[PDB]
Amino acid sequence: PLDLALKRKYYEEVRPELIRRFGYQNVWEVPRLEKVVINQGLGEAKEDARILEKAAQELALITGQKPAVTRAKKSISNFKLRKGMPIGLRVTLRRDRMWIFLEKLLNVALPRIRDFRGLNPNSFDGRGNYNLGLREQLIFPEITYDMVDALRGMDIAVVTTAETDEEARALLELLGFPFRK
RNA sequence: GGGCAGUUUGACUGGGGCGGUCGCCUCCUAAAAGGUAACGGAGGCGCCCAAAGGUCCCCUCAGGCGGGACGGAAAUCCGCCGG
Ligand SMILES: [Mg+2]
Ligand SMILES: [Mg+2]
Ligand SMILES: [Mg+2]
Ligand SMILES: [Mg+2]
Ligand SMILES: [Mg+2]
Ligand SMILES: [Mg+2]
Ligand SMILES: [Mg+2]
Ligand SMILES: [Mg+2]
Ligand SMILES: [Mg+2]
Ligand SMILES: [Mg+2]
Ligand SMILES: [Mg+2]
Ligand SMILES: [Mg+2]
Repeated sequence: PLDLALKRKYYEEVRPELIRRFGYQNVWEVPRLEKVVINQGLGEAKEDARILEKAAQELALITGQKPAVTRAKKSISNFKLRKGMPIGLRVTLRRDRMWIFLEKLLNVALPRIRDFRGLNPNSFDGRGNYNLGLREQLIFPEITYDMVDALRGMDIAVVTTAETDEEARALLELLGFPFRK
């Protein structure tokens, strides 16, 4: 389904707002979202491979995309890990399904958070990408109450043709991100 | 069944005994071919794998810095440098 608000938001709204703000010279040099990665630090489900399926299928309806995993390379002896075996969920979303995830983020995910305050502005990686943490993934639409067996956490990532955080800062505000000033 | 009989009871070894060692692999000693000794200096082997093998295809690390709900000295993830 190639169409949505954020599909056009970036275009008939953000496209020229940037050309004014920074003034490019070519249609491509303009900062674009193009890669949303979603991650999970599930060292917890080290034991239960069952709870592995839940964070995965939940991820399915929230990310609107099939989920994937990744076991470690040199695993922490101390915290119950050793070699190739463990677990760390990961699911890169691109094209349009990326958008349809984002629309749920700044218009549903954020507005109903336990005392959400604003996306920490320091979260820019010096270059043009963003990373931010969430505790409850039940703030997502499809997730019902009597269904979650535990508060599994995770953290999202969004890659941008941005070359500096200023340029990224502007490009996320313009698409619609509730920054903590 | 030492009453009795025949015998056995290793070598190296700055004397012999005691100690240590005894075959195989790696490095040094070794003097830029090879090979070289010492009771010279140091470490391993007496296995393991049906996937840890064949071939086809695909991808490429460790680490350093920056960023990320548990966790950051080191899980998993995005980025950039990284032969
Ligand atoms: Mg030119
Ligand atoms: Mg005789
Ligand atoms: Mg003798
Ligand atoms: Mg002697
Ligand atoms: Mg002896
Ligand atoms: Mg030599
Ligand atoms: Mg020689
Ligand atoms: Mg010869
Ligand atoms: Mg000779
Ligand atoms: Mg394997
Ligand atoms: Mg293997
Ligand atoms: Mg760090």
